[PDB]
Amino acid sequence: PTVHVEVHQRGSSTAKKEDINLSVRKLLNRHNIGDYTWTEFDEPFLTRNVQSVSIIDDLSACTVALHIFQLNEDGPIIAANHWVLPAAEFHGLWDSLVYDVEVKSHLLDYVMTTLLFSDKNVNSNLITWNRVVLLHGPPGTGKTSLCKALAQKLTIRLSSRYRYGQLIEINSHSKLVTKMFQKIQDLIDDKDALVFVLIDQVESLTAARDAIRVVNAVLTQIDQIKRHSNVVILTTSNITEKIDVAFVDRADIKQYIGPPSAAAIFKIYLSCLEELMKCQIIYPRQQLLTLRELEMIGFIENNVSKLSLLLNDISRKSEGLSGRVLRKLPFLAHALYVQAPTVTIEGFLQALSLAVDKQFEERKKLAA
Ligand SMILES: Nc1ncnc2c1ncn2[C@@H]1O[C@H](COP(=O)(O)OP(=O)(O)OP(=O)(O)O)[C@@H](O)[C@H]1O
Repeated sequence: PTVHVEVHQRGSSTAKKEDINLSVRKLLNRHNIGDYTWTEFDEPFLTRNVQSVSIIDDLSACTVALHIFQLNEDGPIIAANHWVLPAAEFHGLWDSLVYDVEVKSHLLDYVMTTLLFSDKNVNSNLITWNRVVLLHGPPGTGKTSLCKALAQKLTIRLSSRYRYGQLIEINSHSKLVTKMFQKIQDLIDDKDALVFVLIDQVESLTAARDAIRVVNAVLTQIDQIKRHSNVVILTTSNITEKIDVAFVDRADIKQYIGPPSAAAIFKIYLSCLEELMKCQIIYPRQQLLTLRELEMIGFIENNVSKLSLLLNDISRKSEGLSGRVLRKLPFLAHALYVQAPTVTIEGFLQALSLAVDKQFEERKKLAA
């Protein structure tokens, strides 16, 4: 039963990966026992070369797969943003996206099997696969982030097959096309690279419809690059119910992404409050309980539970908000209702509650 361990090698490190592979395995044998991350090590070679060793889904002998990676520090071809993968900009993006249904797992597995099928030359006339992915759902769901985070994950997890990755994010809002796709082809010519091309909000092309010619040229250019073994095409759409030309039939991986449920919201807020405690904007630090812990005490209210119960109740009246709004509310909370360097978590929860109420007042104003 395989167990994945992501090893973040320092940018300033010049050690061979084989040496890091040997150290990290020796460390894992020391401890020998859920998801856990190391940021400090007794051993100096690890201190010197590794920023984190993180175990991702209590046991010892499993088949253990390490993925050692080194963030490419400098970020960005216009109209296109370009990142070498793994990119320092996308570090932690994956974990920042909380979904209900374990969408991220399936999404990774689908594209994994797609790349495996590409790589072994499975006749697509006999088993259905292709290099196009469509994330659709309402705005603010994390679709674009999830594409970038998926590209990063795939690159980190397929280091054995590809030495590095590439992400080109075409901005829907925009001859010159042929120059930008010349650039992308030159990246693809390096078969050590796994190249991702991301077309944000594809519905914008059929909505923005000279504009006829610009669209048909991008289609023919996409059709040209999806012919290559090391290409994945990522697309998103904010109109989920509407069929679309022509990425709908274009995509053997379609995936709905919807707004967070009250459970997901709770985990989302927890990740925000943890960060504020880490940075000590919330002080002093208090323990917060998970929903599972609350459920184990029957949601009795006491000193351990009171504030976590209050957060749970804030999560419930946040239902309806998108994740974009949700990760923005702690900033609004702090800016509108604290406006001081430091606040107890009692005071912040109460600030966040007001902010939430303020969102729906604005919503109701947009209605009338
Ligand atoms: N499920 C979620 N959990 C945590 N944060 C989220 C979630 N969904 C959205 N967000 C926050 O909102 C930010 C922006 O979302 P993003 O713009 O990727 O969503 P989108 O509107 O679906 O994408 P686009 O409109 O560009 O196609 C994310 O980086 C994330 O911080």
